[PDB]
Amino acid sequence: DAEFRHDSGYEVHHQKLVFFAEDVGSNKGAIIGLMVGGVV
Amino acid sequence: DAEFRHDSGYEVHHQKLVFFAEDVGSNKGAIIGLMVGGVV
Amino acid sequence: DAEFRHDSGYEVHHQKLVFFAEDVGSNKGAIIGLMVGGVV
Amino acid sequence: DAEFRHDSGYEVHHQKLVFFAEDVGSNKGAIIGLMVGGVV
Amino acid sequence: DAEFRHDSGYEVHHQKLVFFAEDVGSNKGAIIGLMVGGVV
Amino acid sequence: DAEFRHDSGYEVHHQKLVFFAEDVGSNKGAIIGLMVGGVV
Amino acid sequence: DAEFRHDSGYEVHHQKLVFFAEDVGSNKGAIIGLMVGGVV
Amino acid sequence: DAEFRHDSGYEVHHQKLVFFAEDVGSNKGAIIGLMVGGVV
Amino acid sequence: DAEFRHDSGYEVHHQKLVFFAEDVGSNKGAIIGLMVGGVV
Amino acid sequence: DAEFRHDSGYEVHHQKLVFFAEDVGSNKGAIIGLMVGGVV
Amino acid sequence: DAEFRHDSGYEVHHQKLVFFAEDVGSNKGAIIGLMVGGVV
Amino acid sequence: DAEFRHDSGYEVHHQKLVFFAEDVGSNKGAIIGLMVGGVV
Repeated sequence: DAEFRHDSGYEVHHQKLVFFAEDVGSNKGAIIGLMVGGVV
Repeated sequence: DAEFRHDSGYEVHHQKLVFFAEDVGSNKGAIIGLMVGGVV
Repeated sequence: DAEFRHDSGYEVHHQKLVFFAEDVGSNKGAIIGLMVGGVV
Repeated sequence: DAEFRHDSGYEVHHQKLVFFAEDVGSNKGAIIGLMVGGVV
Repeated sequence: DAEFRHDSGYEVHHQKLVFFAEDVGSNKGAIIGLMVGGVV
Repeated sequence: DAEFRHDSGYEVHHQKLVFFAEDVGSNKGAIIGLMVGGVV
Repeated sequence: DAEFRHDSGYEVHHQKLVFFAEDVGSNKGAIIGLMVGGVV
Repeated sequence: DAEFRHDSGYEVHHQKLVFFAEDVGSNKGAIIGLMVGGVV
Repeated sequence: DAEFRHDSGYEVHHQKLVFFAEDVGSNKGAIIGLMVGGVV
Repeated sequence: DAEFRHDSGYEVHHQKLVFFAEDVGSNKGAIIGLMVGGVV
Repeated sequence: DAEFRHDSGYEVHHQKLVFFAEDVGSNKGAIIGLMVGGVV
Repeated sequence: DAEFRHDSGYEVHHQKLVFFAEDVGSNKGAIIGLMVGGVV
């Protein structure tokens, strides 16, 4: 879920950088050992 | 869940940088060992 | 959950930097060993 | 949960910096060993 | 939970800096060993 | 839980700085070893 | 680079857990923009 | 590079778990833009 | 770089847990923008 | 760089726990914008 | 850089806990904006 | 940089706890904006 925009007019550089990001690692869930339980 | 915008008009540099981010590590869940319990 | 905006008009530099962020580490959950308990 | 805005008109520098952030470390949960207890 | 705004008109510098933040360390929870107790 | 605003009109400097923050260290919870007790 | 051993003789439980690990996140390198420099 | 061993004799449980691991994320290298530099 | 050993003889429990770890987050390197400099 | 050992003879419990660790957060490097400087 | 040892003979409990650790937060480096300077 | 040892012979308890640690927060470096200066 994301929307990215790059818009420019008159831009002068030698060295310009732009960077976006959200996530690089896990988010949920690795293991379960159980006998009773409701979960999502 | 994110919305990013870069908009510019008259910009002059030698070296310009822009950077966004939210997350790099885990968020939830690594392990469970249980006998009784309701969870999410 | 985030909304980021960069908007500019007349900007002059040699060296300009902008940076945003929220999170880099864990948020919840590493382990449980239990016999009785309701949890979320 | 966050909303960030950068808006400018007439800005002159050699060196300008802007930085935001909320979190870099954990927030909750590392371990539990128990026999009886309700938790969240 | 946060809302950040940077808005400016006529600004002149050589060196200008702005910085916000809330948190860098833990907030809650490292360990428990118990026999009886209700917790959150 | 926070709301930050930076708004300016006619500002002239060589060197201007602004900084906000709330927290850098822990807030609660490191360990418990108990036999009987209700807690939060 | 690792060596793990689990060796046991007479062991009695209902619930026994063992866990090892080293790394879950990055170690090095995300980006570079440069004009002059020796690096590794 | 790893060596793992599980060896057991007389073991009694209802629920026993064993887990090893080293790595789940990147280790090196994402991008470079340069004009001069020795690297590895 | 690690060496882990679990060795036991006569052990009696209901609930026994063992856990090791070194690292979960980054170690080095996120970005550079430079004009002159030797680095590692 | 680490060496961990668990060795035991005659041990009796209901609930025994052991835990080691070194690191969970970053160690070095987030960003640089410079014009002249030697670094490591 | 660490060496951990747990060795025991005749040990009797209901509830025994052992815990080691060194670090959970950052160690060095968040940002730099400079024009001249040697650094490490 | 650390060396930890736990060694015991004849030990009797109901509830015994041992805990070591060095660091939980930052050590160095958050930001710099400068025009001239040698640093480490």
